[PDB]
Amino acid sequence: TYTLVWKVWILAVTLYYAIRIPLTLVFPSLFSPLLPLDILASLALIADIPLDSRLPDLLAALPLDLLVFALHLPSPLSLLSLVRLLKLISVQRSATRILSYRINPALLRLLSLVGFILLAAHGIACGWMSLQPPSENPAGTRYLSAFYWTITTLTTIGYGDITPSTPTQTVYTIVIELLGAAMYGLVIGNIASLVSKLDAAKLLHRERVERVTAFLSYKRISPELQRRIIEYFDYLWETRRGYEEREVLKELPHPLRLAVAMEIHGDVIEKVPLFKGAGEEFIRDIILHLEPVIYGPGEYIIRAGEMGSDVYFINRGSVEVLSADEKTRYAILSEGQFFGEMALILRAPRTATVRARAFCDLYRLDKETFDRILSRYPEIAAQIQELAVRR
Amino acid sequence: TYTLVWKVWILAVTLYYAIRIPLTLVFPSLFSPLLPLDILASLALIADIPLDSRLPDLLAALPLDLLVFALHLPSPLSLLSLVRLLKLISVQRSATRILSYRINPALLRLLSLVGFILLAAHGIACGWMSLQPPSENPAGTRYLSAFYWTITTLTTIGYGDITPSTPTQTVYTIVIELLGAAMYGLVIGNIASLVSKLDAAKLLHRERVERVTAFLSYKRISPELQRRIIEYFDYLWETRRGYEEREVLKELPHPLRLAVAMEIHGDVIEKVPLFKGAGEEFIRDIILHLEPVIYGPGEYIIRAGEMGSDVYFINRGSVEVLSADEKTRYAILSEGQFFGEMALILRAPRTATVRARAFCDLYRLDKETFDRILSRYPEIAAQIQELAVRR
Amino acid sequence: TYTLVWKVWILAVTLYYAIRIPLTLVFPSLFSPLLPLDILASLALIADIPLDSRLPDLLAALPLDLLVFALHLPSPLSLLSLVRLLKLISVQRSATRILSYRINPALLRLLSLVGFILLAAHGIACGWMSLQPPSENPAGTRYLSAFYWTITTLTTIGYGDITPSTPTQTVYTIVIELLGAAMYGLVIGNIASLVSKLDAAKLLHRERVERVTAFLSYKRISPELQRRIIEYFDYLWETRRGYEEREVLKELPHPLRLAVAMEIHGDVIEKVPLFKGAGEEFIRDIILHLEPVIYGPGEYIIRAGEMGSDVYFINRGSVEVLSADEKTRYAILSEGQFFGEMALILRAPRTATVRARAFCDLYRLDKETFDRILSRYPEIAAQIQELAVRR
Amino acid sequence: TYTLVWKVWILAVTLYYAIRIPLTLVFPSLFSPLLPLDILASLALIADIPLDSRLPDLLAALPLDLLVFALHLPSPLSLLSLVRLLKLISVQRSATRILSYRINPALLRLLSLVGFILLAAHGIACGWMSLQPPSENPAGTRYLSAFYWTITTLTTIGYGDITPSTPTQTVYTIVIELLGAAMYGLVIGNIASLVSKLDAAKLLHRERVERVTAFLSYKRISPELQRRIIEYFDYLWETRRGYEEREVLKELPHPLRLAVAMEIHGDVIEKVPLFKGAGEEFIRDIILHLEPVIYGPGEYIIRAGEMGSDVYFINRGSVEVLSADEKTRYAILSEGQFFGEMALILRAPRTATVRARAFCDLYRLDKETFDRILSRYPEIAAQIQELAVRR
Ligand SMILES: Nc1ncnc2c1ncn2[C@@H]1O[C@@H]2COP(=O)(O)O[C@H]2[C@H]1O
Ligand SMILES: Nc1ncnc2c1ncn2[C@@H]1O[C@@H]2COP(=O)(O)O[C@H]2[C@H]1O
Ligand SMILES: Nc1ncnc2c1ncn2[C@@H]1O[C@@H]2COP(=O)(O)O[C@H]2[C@H]1O
Ligand SMILES: Nc1ncnc2c1ncn2[C@@H]1O[C@@H]2COP(=O)(O)O[C@H]2[C@H]1O
Repeated sequence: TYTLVWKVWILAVTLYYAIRIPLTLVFPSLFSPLLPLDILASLALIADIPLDSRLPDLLAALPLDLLVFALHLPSPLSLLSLVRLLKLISVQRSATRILSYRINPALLRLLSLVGFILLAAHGIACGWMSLQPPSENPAGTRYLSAFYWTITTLTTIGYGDITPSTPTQTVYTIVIELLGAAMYGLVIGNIASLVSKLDAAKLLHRERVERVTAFLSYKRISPELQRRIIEYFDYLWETRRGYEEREVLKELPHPLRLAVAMEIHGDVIEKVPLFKGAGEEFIRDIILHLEPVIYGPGEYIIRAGEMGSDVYFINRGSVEVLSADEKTRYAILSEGQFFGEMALILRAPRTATVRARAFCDLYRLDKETFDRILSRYPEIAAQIQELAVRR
Repeated sequence: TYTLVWKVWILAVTLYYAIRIPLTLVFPSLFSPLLPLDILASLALIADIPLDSRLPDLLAALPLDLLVFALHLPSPLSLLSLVRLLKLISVQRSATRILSYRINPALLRLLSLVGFILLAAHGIACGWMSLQPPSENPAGTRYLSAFYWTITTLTTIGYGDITPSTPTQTVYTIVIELLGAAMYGLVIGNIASLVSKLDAAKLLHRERVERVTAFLSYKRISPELQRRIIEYFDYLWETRRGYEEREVLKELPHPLRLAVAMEIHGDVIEKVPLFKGAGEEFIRDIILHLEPVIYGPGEYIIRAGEMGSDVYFINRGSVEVLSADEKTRYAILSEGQFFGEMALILRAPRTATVRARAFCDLYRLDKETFDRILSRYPEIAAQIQELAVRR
Repeated sequence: TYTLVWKVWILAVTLYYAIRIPLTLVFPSLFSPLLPLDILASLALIADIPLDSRLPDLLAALPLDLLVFALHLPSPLSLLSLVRLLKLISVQRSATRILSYRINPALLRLLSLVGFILLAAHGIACGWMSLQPPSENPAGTRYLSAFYWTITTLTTIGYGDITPSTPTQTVYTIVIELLGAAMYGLVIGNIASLVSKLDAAKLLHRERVERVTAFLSYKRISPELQRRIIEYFDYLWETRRGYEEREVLKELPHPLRLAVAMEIHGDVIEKVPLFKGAGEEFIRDIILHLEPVIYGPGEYIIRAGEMGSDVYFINRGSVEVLSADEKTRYAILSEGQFFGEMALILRAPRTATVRARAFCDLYRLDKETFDRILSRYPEIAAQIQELAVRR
Repeated sequence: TYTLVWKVWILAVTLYYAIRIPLTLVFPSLFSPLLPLDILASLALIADIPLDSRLPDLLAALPLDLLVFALHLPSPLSLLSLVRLLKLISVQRSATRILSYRINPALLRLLSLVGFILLAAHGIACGWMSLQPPSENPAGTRYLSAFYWTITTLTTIGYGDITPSTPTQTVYTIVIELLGAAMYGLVIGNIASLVSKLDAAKLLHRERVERVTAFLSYKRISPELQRRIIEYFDYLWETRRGYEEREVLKELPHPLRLAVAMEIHGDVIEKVPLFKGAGEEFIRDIILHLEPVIYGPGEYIIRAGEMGSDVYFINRGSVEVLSADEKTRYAILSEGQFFGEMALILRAPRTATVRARAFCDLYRLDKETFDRILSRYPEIAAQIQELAVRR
């Protein structure tokens, strides 16, 4: 909406204060020419406290740096201007909460970690500048040298060209080596873990298929069977992106699970002429008991002569029904067609054999659900009965 | 109690000896002015051995450093004063055991790791001081330089300004680089892992909701359904802090599980006028079979015309009961009210539809428990029967 | 087939361009003598775009470096020749997809990571060469010094002998320390994890046996029982390489599970004279319900006087059947033999005791499957009946 | 046995060759005075090839270094003496296989990793010595400087005092920084993981109790209930060391599971006068269905008036049986006693209430097992019947 433009501009003015307060604390020559662009961001902070633990909010909303820089206080009390950086925690939380609705959150956390370490490095460089003795050197060169030393120490590379001389600089260097190096290492570890977490679904698919292929290679499986299995896993990845629905649907509660199920399987519902145009109630019952199954090319979906429980609804593919000895081709079933009603409209062993002419996605309704649905709503069975006899 | 003041003072006097023994081993000018504040801590160690593997206890309780420093022994036997630092392991174990009753233990382990690495750095700096040639330099500056070198080596930064000169210093430096650097890296890794472990419950909530949202975004779920789901996960986090009770209650044994269950669900027990004032026995039976369920705003808790098993007790929220065609508003049920008895006092399909006027927390008693409770204790059913007919 | 020779030659010409473009960008003295061996690889790129997100493909297929090097453009536009390295991502994906059919993929990923970091180091060294002031030095020595500096910075070792002097070199060094060091650390972590993942099956066996042995050592198990258990785990590892079939077979769908099961247990099927030569249908039913079990030497497979459910088919080993008091040796059963039919052809308690004369692998058919198979196909029972009475 | 003295002496002579071959390759002044102690270890290698992939065995068994050092070959062919270090892999595998029978294996792997990195550091130092220009310096000082440089580079500390000068030394330094630093980091990571794995049982106990305590603290559990739960977890840790038997027993097969179960629960079997002296068969049936349960002090094991299924056998503790209103103390049951037979010898609701006077360990036989055992073997019931009536 327009809250996001406000939260982005709060982010912009707090990055402004993070970049500006240490620079002015180092060089007091500023705060004179940057004042016109200042003041307005302080009003922004003081006006963002109504426009929303809020303890950092009320502490950072205080116009404290204005008076500190105006009165030219010495360092013990000049270091108090940095109370305007406590807005960083609140703005980080707000950005994480708001911007996660559209973009991958792991990426957003990675960006937040990068920004935090960069800001900390800039602040440490500014702190290192002050402890240096006063020398007639350009400000740009001085800041470049300080930032170079800060990145060298924080990355645990330590070339050794810039080293502390005074005991004050030595204590500061010790503190930096103890804290900033460890924090940087921890943030790098979190960034590495977050990089790994970017594609957890693809990693789960890869680890499953890798375990299966390792077993198959150990068991001296024939190459004909190595294919038909690796290709099946590849098709699984392609079409379904390794998200097994059963596992992820379980987390949601039943009211929302229903909505998710109808939105997902609405494609199958609309196509099957038996499902579509039927009452909403039947479809609600059906939508949770439809089980996707994947059959490879030239694979036997149903054989002639098993007890026969399940009924299969074709979603995307084509199958063929053959005789008990695979000599009469009967009829070719296709997308939107369904087979398996005779076994249960009557009570006989499987009538014929069903083979897949190609890669096919089939929805399988279980025996228990079929018996319940044929009992509770007969209108549905009526369509089946004309279909069963004709068949 | 007062054991904690004793265990804290043992910690204080053992940190005193960890900080003091190397300093006196380096500078023998001490142990003359720090003796009055000494001696009493040695009595403390010798009096703590009755006041409690205890092998470090009995070895560190020995007044060994007194005689070593009094006789001015040379280094081969002067290094034996450090047997008073074996109390560190025992005091660390005791602190971990005792202070975990009130504070997060992960934080306590983090503090212990920080203290151990700091103490090791101080000791290594003191050891590095002795190997240096005798120079007319201030003790403070010498210790600062040694500590600076120790932190530089241990952090694998290696500026290079302070380097070994004698072969003895070279061997010491090699040993430090081999051991202290690796130990520091391992302790930093443990500290990082412990920082991550500080909020495992919030990480579990985040990983669950992230997986669900990734699935939903992949499946092209409509924004109307993206909300109602993200908000539900947010309410779940808010109210219940992502602790699913079923998972955590399982670990406890049944005797203690009962006490936990009554203390948790006592709020529901006291409110429901049917539950409260009833015999303790009924409530004990009920307290384990009450299943919390969360229904979103404007959601259908019960529909008119399913077989109807469960009975729902309202804990915090409001629901409405409507006609089969949602045209008569009947009665508005509220906090402390319960619905669903007619389906099972009689044996009919669901009488009416129940919708949620707002976000509601409902306790659901299963069909099996309801039948058992209505059989074993009839007094409870009596209240239901007047309620069922009136309804 | 011959696609692999093409994909390998695409890999060869893209490693050629990764190694060549920065070298020519540094030294413009090239591209004159390497032109004859060039041009043909550019035709290879332009001819590989029909011979197959493909956005890197179409961008890298453009003959952009030819015109850049021919017109002698200055650096702002000379840096555009590096658009021929976007083929690296596509060739990496293609190599990972194609070469995984024959070699362990973890090893292939390790090789890819090593190649990527080596190529990045070469590129960074070439970039560092350009920023140096023009000096009358040999090209080989200059490149060696630059590569030495690049490996020093990227490995976070930082000797300090080669350091930036100009502010341009300082900014480049800062960027390298920030990016390349972190990327190198992350790639090293991935390589370590991949090294660990090379033998996940052997790690799972080791962790299972380690947990069991820890429990046994805690419970003060006698050494006679420590052996018979560690040896059994060792035999398990030897023969079956710690791949429990039940766990890995579950992942595959039923059509492919059948093929895997027959190819695996075909050894048992062919040997048993009862199984072999029987109809394909019986064998299909049987092949999924045959449960491998491992019995140690001198171990009681069946005792005389339990109800008796299961029937065991000997696969590799020898067992002995003794009297109820272990005094008559009856008959010695061997490889390919089976026992346990009397208990269920009749309905009696176990007739005799079966002990293992040596380490034996037995296939156990469950009670439920045996009753079903004896009902559905009688021909099989006929062979059993002559066998049962004679026994 | 005596194989271990042989495998230890193979380890000793292969560490001898790992330490000696590079030293002689650097200084050719050796191999003259160390020859008497040599030769015998070469016979040891040539005699260990009968006394046992074995490819490293047959390659390292070849007396190759003798001829290389005797003929004074130049470096290209002098580097071939290092084929006697391929025995390291085979000896490492043999040590890991053999010494794991008595000591924690994680510790053994830690020692192996430490030895491997130390040996690699020594070898790299020896290699760095040769590339140096010939200088009139003591061998001890030269080796100390080389080892100092090797540890500095491998630990990524890089002081900078010892740096390559010739391009040959620069290439060697680059290779060392690329390989040895990464290998050292990976070995340090493995050592850290192994240190963590040393006490996995205590970590599992700690993580379980920590999760439970976090839940309890969140739910505002009263301090009376915080105790009785933390103390129960502490007693669990004390007595059973957090090894839940059910989880670890599952891994073992049934033949070995029986032996483990009888050796563990033999204490309970011998004590109960009903169990002990009974036939081995009954005890075999019982030994798997005895379920340990832990009841806290002053806790209600059985209440008067539930249906009553289970029978409890006291193992270590004391319980009291009271009236329905806790006014008559009846009899005090103790260690070795059992209660709960009346509920099932007759068919009545629980006769009286059983409370624990102290912390008690109870074995609980389930209802199904009790009915089966009372049917199959009546002799056992006979003892129960006199006991039931008297009670
Ligand atoms: N003549 C036919 N034409 C089209 N479909 C058929 C015919 N005979 C059988 N089928 C279908 O093929 C299925 C295979 O056997 P079922 O008993 O499962 O149910 C069968 C019917 O759905
Ligand atoms: N007239 C009514 N007034 C209040 N509550 C009712 C009334 N009729 C039905 N209910 C409740 O609404 C519930 C919905 O149908 P059930 O059969 O589950 O049980 C029902 C009763 O608990
Ligand atoms: N005389 C015999 N010769 C060979 N095998 C036998 C004989 N008697 C019993 N068996 C086998 O030993 C098995 C052990 O008892 P079961 O009842 O399980 O089934 C038995 C038969 O398979
Ligand atoms: N008079 C008694 N003396 C000793 N034990 C008893 C007596 N009465 C009951 N018990 C035991 O106390 C148990 C509690 O009730 P149960 O029906 O479980 O089985 C009971 C008997 O084992």
